[PDB]
Amino acid sequence: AFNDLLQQVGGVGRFQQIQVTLVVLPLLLMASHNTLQNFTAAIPTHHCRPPADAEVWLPRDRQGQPESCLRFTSPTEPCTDGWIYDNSTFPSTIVTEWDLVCSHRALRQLAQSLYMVGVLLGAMVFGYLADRLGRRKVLILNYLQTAVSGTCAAFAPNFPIYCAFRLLSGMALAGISLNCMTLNVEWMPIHTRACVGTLIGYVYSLGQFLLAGVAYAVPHWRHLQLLVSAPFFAFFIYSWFFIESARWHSSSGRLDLTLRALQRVARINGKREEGAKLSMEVLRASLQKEASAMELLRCPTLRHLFLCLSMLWFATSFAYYGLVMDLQGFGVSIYLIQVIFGAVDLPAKLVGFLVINSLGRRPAQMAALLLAGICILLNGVIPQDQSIVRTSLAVLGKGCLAASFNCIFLYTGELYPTMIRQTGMGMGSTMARVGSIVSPLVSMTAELYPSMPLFIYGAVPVAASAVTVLLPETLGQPLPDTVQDLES
Ligand SMILES: COc1ccc(Cl)cc1C(=O)NCCc1ccc(S(=O)(=O)NC(=O)NC2CCCCC2)cc1
Repeated sequence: AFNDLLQQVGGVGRFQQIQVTLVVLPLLLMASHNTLQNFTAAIPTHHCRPPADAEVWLPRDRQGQPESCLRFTSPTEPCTDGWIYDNSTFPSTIVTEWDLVCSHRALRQLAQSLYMVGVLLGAMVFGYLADRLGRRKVLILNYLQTAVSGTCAAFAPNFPIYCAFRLLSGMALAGISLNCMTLNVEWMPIHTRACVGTLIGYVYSLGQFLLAGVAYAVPHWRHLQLLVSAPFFAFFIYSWFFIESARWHSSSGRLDLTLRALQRVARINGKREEGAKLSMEVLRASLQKEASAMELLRCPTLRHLFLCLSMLWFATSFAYYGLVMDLQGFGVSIYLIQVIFGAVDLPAKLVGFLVINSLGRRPAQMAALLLAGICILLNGVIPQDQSIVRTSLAVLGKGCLAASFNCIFLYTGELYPTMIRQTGMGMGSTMARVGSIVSPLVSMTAELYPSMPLFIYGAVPVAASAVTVLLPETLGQPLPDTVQDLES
């Protein structure tokens, strides 16, 4: 009867209208801190530095472009001396700093892979410790860490220090993402649980505009990192004024704290007359009513569903986080491609929302996934001579994958049974990050062929699109109460 208590104190009042906004505001930096290795680690055109013994010193080939490997040993030797990087559009990047060109090309992918590896451990550890210390405490620690370990990376004199600090920043950021929604959805009524779920998505989708503006505003990478990591201190200074969730207090066993929090929120809302009526006995009379992860194993009915759901999550995450990177090579500047990519998610979600309930849950998923897969696989045959279809197909694929993410979230939310839903959603989201981890890993094979990663990126969604035909349709049906009655 917690919902009735919320409607008694006022339900959706000023307390919510302040706290939800002030808790969702810092999510505008997710897009900036996630896809930063497009502006902070761009590769400009470079060539071998001739010896200081002096135009014709390099074996230029492929339409006269200077060659970056050899240096005409005699007026066929490795450089081992240095490179002359261009400074017309990219004054300084990571490759310009430690010379990760033509011999250590895979280290950019390695850094991205480590940054993504530092997301799984966060989502695990700080999700475990969120239900044992308190949402607000963990949020405060996350706010402190994202600024402490994020601003000192801009002064790293070596590569491993930068990698480790980025890993820790991702560790904090993974926890902030989960805890934000976990604390936000608790204070809202049951009838407004889906409205806030879509709110976070559009907040995330707006951060690409800020990234595009800021990157142009400051070209330097150290200053860019400092600026994108600084505001977390301001967000942290105020973060002591939040109110702990009442549901967690009630479930823990301490009802006095729940009572006090209810009175306090009543004072903020201005309904103290009902708070005074609220007492200990009525709470014990109204809330008197108030699953292992291995149960998925040794029970085929849930294992069969979980396997397919995890496969879909993995395929979607792999395709999405392989697509969004490597903006270079499209002919158009990365700055413009950023805003173009950020301008296609809104219509993707808008169209997908209608089609989940109009066409069907599974029809929409299969159509979107197949279209994205074929569109991406098509990109690997047309030559780079073109400059229009290359961008059109990429943006269409990105939007389609965003719509696929919007559809699968609701599909898994409404598919699983009631009691095991909380752990099933977490397990499904867990497999949505291994694909992101492995995305930079398979891009390292670009040395073998110049489009093999692109072919790999299109085969997985195409294969997964035919896998959705093995799940029941559940449109316009009651939520399955339990496993016993779960038959159709
Ligand atoms: C992965 O569960 C979601 C899927 C879609 C949306 Cl709307 C929200 C969530 C969500 O709240 N999960 C819990 C916490 C969370 C949030 C974001 C991320 S994320 O990985 O950094 N974001 C994305 O992948 N895509 C975004 C959203 C969809 C359009 C394109 C941009 C990872 C975890």
